[PDB]
Amino acid sequence: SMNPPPPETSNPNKPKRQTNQLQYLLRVVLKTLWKHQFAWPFQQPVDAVKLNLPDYYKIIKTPMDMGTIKKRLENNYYWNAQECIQDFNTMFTNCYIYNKPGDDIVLMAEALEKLFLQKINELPTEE
Ligand SMILES: Cc1nnc2n1-c1ccc(Cl)cc1C(c1ccccc1)=NC2
Repeated sequence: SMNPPPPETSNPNKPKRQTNQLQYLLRVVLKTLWKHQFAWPFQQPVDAVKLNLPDYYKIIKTPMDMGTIKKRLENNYYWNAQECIQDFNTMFTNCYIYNKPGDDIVLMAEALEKLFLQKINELPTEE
């Protein structure tokens, strides 16, 4: 069995910014989710080999995880907040696509996503 390469977290020719919204996404949104008791399955790419999920990357073609997001934020990979918001949403959606309602991992994603939504509700106006 084989995992795909992870999502990129470095691309020197991609234009980059550090906006106040991006800073909030790191200091508030990412930090809040990362410390949560349910963060651990989301803190790195899905290891389909170790988890014995050989169909995961047959079904999930746009993988995303908070490890990747954390690196992207810390390494100023993004141009805007929407890019990062999309990554979080891709992570949650993938979980729901792959798994079944009421599965433990879905309950975990839902708890994290509730917090995500509460924090992005107060994304600051771009300064
Ligand atoms: C994210 C994600 N999306 N689907 C899966 N995951 C996981 C990723 C990493 C780990 Cl260690 C477990 C799971 C688990 C998992 C299952 C029950 C409780 C905790 C994690 N399920 C497969």
